[PDB]
Amino acid sequence: MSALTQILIVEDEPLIAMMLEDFLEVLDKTPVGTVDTVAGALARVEDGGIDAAILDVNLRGGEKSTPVAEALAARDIPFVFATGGSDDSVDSRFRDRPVLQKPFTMDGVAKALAALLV
Repeated sequence: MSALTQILIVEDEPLIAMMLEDFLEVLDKTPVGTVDTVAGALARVEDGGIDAAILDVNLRGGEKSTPVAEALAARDIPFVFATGGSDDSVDSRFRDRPVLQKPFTMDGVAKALAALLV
């Protein structure tokens, strides 16, 4: 198998969550789990065995959520952010890193997954 197939997703919108699960399966990867709270994201990242993960700027209740992506930097795990028509308030501390936003094509997610190496 490839060096990158186990991927976690973190979203609070139904569409962006199911679209990311579909794109991993067609890339022969594996959506190993999905969560909508940061305590669930900290519980999933601690399980280990994950190759990369995706994270929205805010979860349910609109509360800020970066305790995991700071942990992905400590675990040297690659990461992508997620934004929207009003969730694009991503911190400049991660604007040097890839971010998915509005609905995307097969090439749009491949662009972010390539930035995990670039």
